[PDB]
Amino acid sequence: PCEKHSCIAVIDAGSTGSRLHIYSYDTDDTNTPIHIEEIWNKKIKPGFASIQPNSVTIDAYLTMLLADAPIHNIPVYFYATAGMRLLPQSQQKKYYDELDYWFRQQSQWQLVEAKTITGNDEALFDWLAVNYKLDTLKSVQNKSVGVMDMGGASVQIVFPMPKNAEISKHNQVELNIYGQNINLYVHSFLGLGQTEMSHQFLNSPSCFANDYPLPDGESGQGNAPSCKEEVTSLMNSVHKVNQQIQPLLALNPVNEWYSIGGISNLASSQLFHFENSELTNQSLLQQGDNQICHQQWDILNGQYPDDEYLYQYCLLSSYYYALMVDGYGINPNQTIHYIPPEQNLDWTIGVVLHRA
Amino acid sequence: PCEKHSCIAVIDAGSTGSRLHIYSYDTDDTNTPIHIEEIWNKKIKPGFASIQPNSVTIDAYLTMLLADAPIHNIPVYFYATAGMRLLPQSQQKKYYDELDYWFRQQSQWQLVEAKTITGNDEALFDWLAVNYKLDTLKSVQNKSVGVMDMGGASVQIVFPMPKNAEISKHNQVELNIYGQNINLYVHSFLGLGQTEMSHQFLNSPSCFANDYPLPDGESGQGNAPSCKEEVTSLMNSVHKVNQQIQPLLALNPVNEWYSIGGISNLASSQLFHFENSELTNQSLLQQGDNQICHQQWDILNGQYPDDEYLYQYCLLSSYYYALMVDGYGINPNQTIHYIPPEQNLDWTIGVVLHRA
Ligand SMILES: [Cl-]
Ligand SMILES: [Cl-]
Ligand SMILES: [Cl-]
Ligand SMILES: [Cl-]
Ligand SMILES: [Mg+2]
Ligand SMILES: [Mg+2]
Ligand SMILES: [Mg+2]
Ligand SMILES: [Mg+2]
Ligand SMILES: [Mg+2]
Repeated sequence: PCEKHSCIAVIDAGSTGSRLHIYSYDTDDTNTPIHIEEIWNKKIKPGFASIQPNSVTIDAYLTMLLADAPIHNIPVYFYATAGMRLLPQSQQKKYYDELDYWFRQQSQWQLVEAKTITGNDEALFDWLAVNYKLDTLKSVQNKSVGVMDMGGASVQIVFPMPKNAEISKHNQVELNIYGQNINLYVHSFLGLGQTEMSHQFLNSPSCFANDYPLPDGESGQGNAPSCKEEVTSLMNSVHKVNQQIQPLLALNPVNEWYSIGGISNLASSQLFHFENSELTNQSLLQQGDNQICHQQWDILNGQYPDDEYLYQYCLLSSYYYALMVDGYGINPNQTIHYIPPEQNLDWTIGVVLHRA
Repeated sequence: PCEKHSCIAVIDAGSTGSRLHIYSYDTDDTNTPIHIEEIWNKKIKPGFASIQPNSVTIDAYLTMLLADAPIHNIPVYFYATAGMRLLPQSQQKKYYDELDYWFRQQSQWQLVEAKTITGNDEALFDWLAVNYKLDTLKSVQNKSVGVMDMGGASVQIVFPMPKNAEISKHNQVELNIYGQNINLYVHSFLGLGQTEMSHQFLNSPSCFANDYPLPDGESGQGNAPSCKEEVTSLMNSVHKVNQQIQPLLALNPVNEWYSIGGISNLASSQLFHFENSELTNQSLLQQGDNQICHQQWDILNGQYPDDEYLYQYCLLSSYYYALMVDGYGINPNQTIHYIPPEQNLDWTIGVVLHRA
């Protein structure tokens, strides 16, 4: 495989574990990768930012992740995401000093870069991965495509926008893909991913099914519009989502939205009814409110006893609506396409396109 | 030691690790423990809620924590706190089924109870521990004593309040200590502990020193009143702190406040000037704003290069003021006593008093 084509390894060191992807590819006459295929992968737990940063621990982790890979003497990018961004910087440096030493002691792997990427860099890769799979990159479009990543610890949004001198340079990227210049607005909200954000709402009765036992001893008394208003306060007062995103998106409309991350998991539940791997926010909120928020929990749990995430779906439906409608300003009747787990569309494909 | 006196073991299974405390005590003629002394302790990492819940992992963790203890055939309470409260309940059950089996297979340890305690139960123990050490329990007081725990994942507040039929039963406790009936209001806010809450503010420039490098690439531009207003939005809109606490505290005034948890760490920094192991909120906010928020970061870090927490002290000073003044409604000129690490005052003493 790496005899007849180019190969590259990308490690996604995420909040709950690290995922190695090895890709083969060819390069076309615009100096852009084509024919990108995943030829091997490996996942390890727990997250890199949760292990002790010393040589024995890092050696055992990187050995577990890399030792069995079938191929040798290829470039590697090690990119940590939001879990590492949460750590103080002085603590991050301990990991990277150990990791840099480990890669210098061997030869199977040619380390190009090991770093914590910003959420803006992650948003760029998210947009390239989705558009590669949609086959919208090889041609000038005349339809704006926007991507949202609904991640566990951060969320990303990215969409085409001409260069704007009045906007931070860190929220704008310029790249040329398949011969065409592209300008994207990028943004990430650290802490607004579903797992991290959930930690603020666990004792909010509006966000759980009726009679769900909250950790403080109180009972759920669900109401999606109430839970949404709570979540919208965190989004707009702390993260300033609407103030930053909504005016820009209004002037740079997106014709199609695609979302990666947690929405398919929710949308695929037997409790929801969505078709065409898409949803509208109005439908999402109505179905969460009727089927989970105002539902008696014991009866619901009895009908779906093995779905370990079902209890969060009043909060999650409210939260997705708060982010997309109240934060980004998307119309509640706009279609959002979501991409399933069972597509194995991974943001690391964007690293291949931009950096290989 | 356990030959001449009673003994009891309390395990604090907290967010970042578990701490075993073995106490000796005697019992007075009111059936209340006296002479409570810690005769052994043991700390292990990481947090119980972060390890895999299977028999090999739990056996290795509990062995590491308990095997070396000097004494045998004593009652044990295993109490997990906010880190376990964050986990879904179905996941918590896996831990407790393994733990219950492990204790049934041996005899050094007589397990009384293993559970996740609510933040309300934790607040009760916090108040008893502080008042035991202040020697205010053995006598009827005529001065109301309030306690705040500024924890890593939740915060607690507790103060005397007569029984009120209009208030949740879960936020009120009744107990008799040294022959005297006590009625306390208790409350906990899960997610508002300093570590968990910080995860929402890391890209907020008002909360960091000038030019501090935020994870998204932007620079700190500190301003304590701005960072405080951000934190107050999360406290009052999501957690509803002021709506719940402020009216009750206004009608049930506290004459002395004591705080356990993170404030001593901050207040003890060479950058702050506090005397008498106490502070006022007005002074805390002014000193954070002048010494950290509006301070040039590179120069500050150069003068205090080994203080790994200093970078957070604009956020932390703002956050403590937001919680105490904007959330609980405490006057900015009111003295708050804080108890240092170097007192080893631990909330588990409250378990001895209430349950031994
Ligand atoms: Cl709680
Ligand atoms: Cl419905
Ligand atoms: Cl970021
Ligand atoms: Cl000052
Ligand atoms: Mg090439
Ligand atoms: Mg190029
Ligand atoms: Mg965490
Ligand atoms: Mg007794
Ligand atoms: Mg008694």
